[PDB]
Amino acid sequence: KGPAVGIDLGTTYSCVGVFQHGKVEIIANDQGNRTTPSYVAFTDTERLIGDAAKNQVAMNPTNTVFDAKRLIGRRFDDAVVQSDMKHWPFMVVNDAGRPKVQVEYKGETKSFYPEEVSSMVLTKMKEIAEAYLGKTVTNAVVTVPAYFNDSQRQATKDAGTIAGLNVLRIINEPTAAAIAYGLDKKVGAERNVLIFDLGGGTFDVSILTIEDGIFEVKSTAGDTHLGGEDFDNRMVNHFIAEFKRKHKKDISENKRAVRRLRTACERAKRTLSSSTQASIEIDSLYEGIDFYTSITRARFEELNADLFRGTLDPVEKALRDAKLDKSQIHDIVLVGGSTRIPKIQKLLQDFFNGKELNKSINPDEAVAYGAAVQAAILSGDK
Ligand SMILES: [Cl-]
Ligand code: NA
Repeated sequence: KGPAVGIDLGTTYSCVGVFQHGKVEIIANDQGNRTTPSYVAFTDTERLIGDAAKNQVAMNPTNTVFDAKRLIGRRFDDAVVQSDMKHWPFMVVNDAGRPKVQVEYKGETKSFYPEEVSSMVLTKMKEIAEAYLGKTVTNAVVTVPAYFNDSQRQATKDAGTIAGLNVLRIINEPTAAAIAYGLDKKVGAERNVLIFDLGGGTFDVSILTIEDGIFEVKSTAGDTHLGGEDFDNRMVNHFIAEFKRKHKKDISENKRAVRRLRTACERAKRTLSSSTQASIEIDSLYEGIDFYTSITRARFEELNADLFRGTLDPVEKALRDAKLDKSQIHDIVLVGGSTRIPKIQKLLQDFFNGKELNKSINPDEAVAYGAAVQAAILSGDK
């Protein structure tokens, strides 16, 4: 056996790390990207996984599957499946009580249990790991949300097995982010760690208590339908309105245009985490009309002000449920790229009366980082 890897199998993005020579290397994919969209797409000729899949969603919406994590371990009758299905452009069918995403692939109707979709994303993670390492990768730590029940964890293990991984352990994502920061290396009294996990699509606030390297999930809160994508969306609508004033065209119903605007907004959001201005640079957005514009950080925050403020409600709920005062949190760990947003960091630090956030590990890589650490331990190489 070679190096074991850690895999953040995320709702919208996935990430793989390897602990080598005393450090975690986050492994860039075949596109040079350190995270990989949790997307699989099926075309007339191929199965696309990750960036290729995400990049052609607007071209192929009904055969581009994402959010499999929302289905994994669930039954068709589940109210969550029923509700979510209402907003996916791919089909979800009932196979004798279990949901299957149904797509066209090489012109055939094909259906996949959620864990089959997820195994594909895990197969990608395994491949980019082997490409990077130049060695076989069999052993993996795979992460899941702390709220996952037995069915959801077993279904995630099933995904690993399908991908040919020996899944050393299913570990909670908040726990992974804590391990990444070495918060379980600590010796002594219980520490309460709030993981503020604002991903692309989901917002999770978890409070863990860690004592003697042992994790307890105290409470979980959040919004399963709030993420960075919601902020992108407020910019989309804003820029849709701007495009309409400047060009007197409404791009709303053009899915490709909206998608490329969305992508530009997603990059702008990212840019705006380090700079006060970001451009939207879209050649031929709509009817060949270019859209070169730009937005300030201030305007971005303004567009999203209620949603940013709203992230504090689950923090308060998590704290209520954990029976902890905000002052009893020892560590706030930021997970998810949206947590790089200066305004969110300021709202969070403000709520926590100035407390500095654990944010030194790329919030998007923190879970895989921790998973890679744990993998190296579970395989006996740390
Ligand atoms: Cl994600
Ligand atoms: Na993310």
